[PDB]
Amino acid sequence: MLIKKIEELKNSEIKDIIDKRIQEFKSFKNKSNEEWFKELCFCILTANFTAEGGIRIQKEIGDGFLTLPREELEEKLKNLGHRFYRKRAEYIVLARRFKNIKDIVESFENEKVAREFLVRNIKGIGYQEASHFLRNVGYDDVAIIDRHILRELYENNYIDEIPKTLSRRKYLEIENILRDIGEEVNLKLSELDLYIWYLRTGKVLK
Amino acid sequence: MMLIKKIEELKNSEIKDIIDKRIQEFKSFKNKSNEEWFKELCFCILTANFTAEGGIRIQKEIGDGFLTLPREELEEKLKNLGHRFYRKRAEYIVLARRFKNIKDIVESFENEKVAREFLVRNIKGIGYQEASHFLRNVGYDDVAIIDRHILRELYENNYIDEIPKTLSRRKYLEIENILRDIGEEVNLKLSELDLYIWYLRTGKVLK
Amino acid sequence: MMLIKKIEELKNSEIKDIIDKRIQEFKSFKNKSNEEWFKELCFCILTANFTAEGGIRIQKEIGDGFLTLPREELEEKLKNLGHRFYRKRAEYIVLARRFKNIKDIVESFENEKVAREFLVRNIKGIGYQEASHFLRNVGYDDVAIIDRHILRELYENNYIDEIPKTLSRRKYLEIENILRDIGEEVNLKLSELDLYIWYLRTGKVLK
Amino acid sequence: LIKKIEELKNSEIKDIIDKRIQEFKSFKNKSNEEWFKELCFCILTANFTAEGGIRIQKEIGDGFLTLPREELEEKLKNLGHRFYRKRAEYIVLARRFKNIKDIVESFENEKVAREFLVRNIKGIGYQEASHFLRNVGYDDVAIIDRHILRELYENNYIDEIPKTLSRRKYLEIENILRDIGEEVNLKLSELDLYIWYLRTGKVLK
DNA sequence: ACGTCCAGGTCTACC
DNA sequence: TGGTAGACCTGGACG
DNA sequence: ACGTCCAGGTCTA
DNA sequence: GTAGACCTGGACG
DNA sequence: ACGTCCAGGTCTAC
DNA sequence: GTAGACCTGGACG
DNA sequence: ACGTCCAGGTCTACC
DNA sequence: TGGTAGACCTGGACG
Ligand code: NA
Ligand code: NA
Ligand code: NA
Ligand code: NA
Repeated sequence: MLIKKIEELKNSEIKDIIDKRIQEFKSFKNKSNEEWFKELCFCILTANFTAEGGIRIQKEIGDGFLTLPREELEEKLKNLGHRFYRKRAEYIVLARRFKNIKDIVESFENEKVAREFLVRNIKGIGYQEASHFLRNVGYDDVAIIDRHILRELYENNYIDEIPKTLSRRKYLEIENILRDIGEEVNLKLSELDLYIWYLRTGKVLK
Repeated sequence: MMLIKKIEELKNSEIKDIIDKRIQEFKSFKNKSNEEWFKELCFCILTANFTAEGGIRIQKEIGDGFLTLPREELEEKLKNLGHRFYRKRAEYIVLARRFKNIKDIVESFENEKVAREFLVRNIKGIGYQEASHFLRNVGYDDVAIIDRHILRELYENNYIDEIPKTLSRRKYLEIENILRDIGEEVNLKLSELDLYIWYLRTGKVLK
Repeated sequence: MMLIKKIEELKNSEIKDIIDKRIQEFKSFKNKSNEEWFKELCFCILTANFTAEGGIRIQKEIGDGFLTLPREELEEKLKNLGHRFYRKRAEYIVLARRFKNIKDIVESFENEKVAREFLVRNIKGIGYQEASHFLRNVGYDDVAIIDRHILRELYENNYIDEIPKTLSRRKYLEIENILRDIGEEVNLKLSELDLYIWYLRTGKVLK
Repeated sequence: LIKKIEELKNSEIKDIIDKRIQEFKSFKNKSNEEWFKELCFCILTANFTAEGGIRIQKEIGDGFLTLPREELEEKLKNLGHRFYRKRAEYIVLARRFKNIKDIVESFENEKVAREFLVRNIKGIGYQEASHFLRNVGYDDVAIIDRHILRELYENNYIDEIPKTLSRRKYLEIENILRDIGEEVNLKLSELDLYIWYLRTGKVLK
C-alpha cells in the first residue's frame, strides 16, 4: 500500500516540490559555517516541537543563534512561543563550541560516522535530530525517524510496535528498513522521508 | 624519600624562579587566542617520542604554519626540520585542524580531567601523556605528564615496581595519583611539580 | 570480558558445588529462631573492616553469648578472642538487642530491599554492606554485598572507573545493579554470584 | 641493606647460620664419596630449587656413583626434576673425578680450585663451582645466583641484572660482596646465607 | 630483621 | 544538605 | 671510529 | 593487553 | 578455574 | 657475548 | 464554550 | 549497565 501511495506522489505535482526542497539542501555546499550552524539550531529547536514554529523562530532570529547571550537568546525564544525555551536555549549556547560545524562535519569519513559524533557531543541532539541536520545540508543516506514516519511504519506494519524508546540499535534497524523500502520506490533516504512525511501531514516542509 | 629530599633541595634554589616564571608562562594562555592554543596542541603531537627542544625549535620555525600548511608541504617543512616522524605527525596535525578552535572546545568542559578524556579519543595523535602535556602547557594545574623521564624517576625511588611497556588509562591515572601525593607532601601542583622532577633528570627547564 | 570467562569455568568446576551446598545453608534460615538470626546479624557487625574467618570462630566460641553477656564481659570476650575493635563492636551488639526478635521484624517487611533499608538507619554498626550481607546470609538473593573485595575486581575488570572513598546509597544501589546484570549474563542470583566473585580473589567459600 | 644484616646478626638466625656454616666445615673429615654427592647436588641446583635438590640428594644418596645412566635418569625423572636427562648426563660424566676431595685439596687455594672445576666439568660454572666449594667448608667464594644478585641491584650495588654473568662479571661482583663483607665483618660464606635468607626467609644450603 | 601491608565498614563531627 | 577526613584497633605475612 | 644506544608515545591489527 | 611500525640525527668510547 | 609466575644456571652454535 | 635449549610442577588469584 | 488534543525529542536521575 | 520514568513546557485548533 505505502508503495502505491508513494508511486503516485512521484507522479503527482508533489514530486516537483520535494526536489525544489531536496536541492534546497544540496546548495549548502555553498553556504557558510554560520548558515550550517543555524541549521543545527533549527534541529535542536525542532525536537518535540513544530516545523512551522521552528521555521519562524529560525527566520525571526537569524544570526541571533550565534551572537545572542544565554539570557537574551532565552528571552527571544520565550517571545516566539517555543515550548521549551530554557533548555533549548542552553543547548544553542553550549553548541557554539563547534560553531565551525561545516568544517567539522565535512572532515569525517562519511555521513554515518559524522552523525555518531553530533549525537554524543551535542546535548540536545539524538539520532533523530542529527539525521535531520545531515539531511538538511545535503546528505542522502540518513533517515529521520520521528513520530510521523514511525506512524506510517507501524501503520503499514513495517514495524511491530511504536517503540516506547529508540535505542541506537533500533534506530539503525529501522533506518535500514527505511533504506530497503527506498530501493523499490527508487528514492535515496533523504527524498523518501519528505514523501512519507507529506503523506502523514500534507506538507513538504523539511 | 631521597627524591623528596632533592625536591625541597631545589625549591630553595635559583631554579625555583625559572620554574616559577615558566609556570606563569603557561598561565598566560588564559588570554591567548584559539590559534596560540592549537599551535600548542601540535607542539605536543610533535614531541611524542621526540626531543622536547627538538619540538620547541620546529614550533618556532613553522609558527602559524600549523594552521595553514597543506599536507605535502608541511611534511616537507618537517622532513627538512629534522623531525623523526614527519609523515605521520604531519598527517595527525592536519586532521586535528577540524578542531582548529581548540580553546572553545576545552574551556567548555567542566574540569581539566574530563577535557582530557575528550582530546584523547577525538584526536588521533594524542594519548594521555601528550594531552596532559597539552593542557598543562596552556595553564591547567592538576594533570601529570607521565613520560619516560618522570617514569624511571618514580621507579628509581620505588614509587612503582616496574616501567610498564604501555600505559593503561587506569595505569596512567594510578601513576598520576601517585604524583599528586608527592605534590601534597612537597606542597606543589602537578604542573609545578613536573618541571621539578623533569629537571632532576635532564638539567634543563624547557617544557 | 575476562571476568565473564573466569565465572563460567568455575560453574563447571568443583567450586560449583561448594557454593551450592553453601547457598542452601542460608535458605535453611527459614526454619530458625530469632536468636539464631540475631547471632547472624551479630556476625555481620563483627565483619565490618575485619576478617570473614575471624568472625566465624568468634561467633562459634561465643555462640549464644551475644544475647546474655553484659557489655563489660562481651567486650572482654571480644578482646580476648582477638577482635580489632573489641569496644565499639561490643556496644553495637548490645544496642541491637532491642530487636532480639530480628526474624519477626525482617520477615514482616513485604520484601528484602525494603527490609534492608530498615536495618541500616535503625541499627548502629550496620551499614548498607553488612546489611545486605546479613540478608544474604539468612537466605536472601536479590541483594549484593559490595565489600573491599568484590570492589577490587569490578574495578580491575573495568566495570567502574574508581574505588570510591565511601559508598553512598545511590552508588551502592547503582553498583549493586551493575552486578545484577553480570548475574543474568551467566545466570546466577546475586547471593550465589557474590560467592563466585569472592572465591576468585580470596580463594575460599565461607559466608 | 647493611642495617638489615645487622638486625639478622642480632636475631636467633645468627645462631642458625653459625651451626649451618659448621655443617660445611665437617667435610674436612668426609670421604671422596661424600664430597662428590655435594658436587652432584650442586649440579642439581642450577636453574632449579634448593629445597628440591636436597630431598633428591637424600633419596638417591650414593646412587650418584653406582647407578647406570638410564637408571639415574629415571630417579631424576620420577623425583620431578626439571631436567632429568641432562643432569643425569652431567653427573655421570663427572664420575671421572669421583675422588673430588683429593683433587680439590691438592690445589693451592679455593680461587684456583674453582677454576679447574668450572672448565673441567660440564654442568658446572662459577655459581655452581662456588656453591660446591662453600658447601664443603671453603670460605672466600661468592655464590652469585638469582637472589644475591636481586638484592645487589635493588640496593644499588650493581646497575643491571646482566643477561650474561661473565667470569669477568662473576669476579667483580664477587669482589663487591667481599667489601660488603668487611662492612658487616662476615666471611663470603656467612654473608651469602645472610643475603639469601633475606630474599627467601629460609636458610638451607 | 623491623617495618610495611592488610583484613567482606561504620561512626561521629565538621561545614 | 551530603560528602569526607579521622577514629575504631589488632595480629599475621612477608621480604 | 663505525656501531650502539637515546630522545616528554601513539596507532594499527 | 602488546609488538611492530613510524624514522632521525647525535653523542659516546 | 586455568594461565601466568617462578625456581641458587649451564650448554651449544653462530 | 647471547639466543634456545634443557623441561617441570606448585602456587596463586 | 472551554477541557482535550497534539506537535519532526532529548536530557537527568536512578536502579 | 542500558532501559524507564518524568521533566522540559506551550499554543492553537477542535466541536
Ligand atoms: Na546528544
Ligand atoms: Na587519540
Ligand atoms: Na547503621
Ligand atoms: Na663447566
